[PDB]
Amino acid sequence: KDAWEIPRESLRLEVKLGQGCFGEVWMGTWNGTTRVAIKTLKPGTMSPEAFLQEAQVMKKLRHEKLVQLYAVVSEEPIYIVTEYMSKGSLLDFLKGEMGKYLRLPQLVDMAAQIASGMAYVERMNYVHRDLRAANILVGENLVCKVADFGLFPIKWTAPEAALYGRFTIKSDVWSFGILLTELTTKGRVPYPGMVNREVLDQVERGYRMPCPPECPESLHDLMCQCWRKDPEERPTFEYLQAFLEDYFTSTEPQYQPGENL
Ligand SMILES: Cc1ccc(C(=O)Nc2ccc(CN3CCN(C)CC3)c(C(F)(F)F)c2)cc1C#Cc1cnc2cccnn12
Repeated sequence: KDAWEIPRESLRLEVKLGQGCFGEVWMGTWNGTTRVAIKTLKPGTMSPEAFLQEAQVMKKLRHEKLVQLYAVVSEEPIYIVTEYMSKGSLLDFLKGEMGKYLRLPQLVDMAAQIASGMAYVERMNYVHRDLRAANILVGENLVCKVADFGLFPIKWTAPEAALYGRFTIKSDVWSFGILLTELTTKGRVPYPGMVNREVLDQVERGYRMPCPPECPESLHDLMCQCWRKDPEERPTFEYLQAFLEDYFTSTEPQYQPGENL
């Protein structure tokens, strides 16, 4: 009883892309013609009402840089159907064969797209809560879109959120600064060689990751703005998006390619 509802026979599940405690992610086909991604809910693993709230949120969000809901099968077994992003998660994309060809212009453009999606989240007064490369999807032509797979990522979380539960758009901005290090290191785990307990105490003392090799200091300066201790002093996503879009003209006009960035 909804315009999003589709018949069960119009959806075909072709390849299992992921497993979870609550369900699976598949690639499949909708209406025989449209390639789609599909989230399933294991019967009895979580409240159907609880699972379907995801779909209710996605019905209200529509932006070119956010993975787009296409369809729902809303009675058990429940299915949530979205557009398909052919290159998979940004984390895997960076770690895999393509990583060797990505240089700073592609990585900054990817960051600018993610910032645009998060600027929409910001305009709509939502909060992501788990922004990191594992929750970004990549398509043809290096298109990047914000997603949420419901995946503790202390290393990506702002200290006021990790310590006190203060999750806001500004703690997402912190996470975006961490995501900038994942881009510029081709997907490495942040704070290399530190465990969670060291990270939280180190960051509280004022430690911040140093500038990654071959990364311009001006982009590390941007990371450090995202990691300001006071959340209201961090930049908006609107600002981050504009900075990254304009980066190679306004900020690094004499960038030259290196071996890795
Ligand atoms: C099937 C599916 C279902 C749902 C979602 C999904 O991301 N839902 C989502 C739910 C909430 C929010 C925002 N809230 C976050 C929390 N926050 C507290 C409130 C706001 C957002 C967001 F994108 F806006 F962030 C997204 C993605 C997929 C996929 C897929 C897929 C597509 N191509 C490929 C290729 C390879 C592997 N997977 N894959």
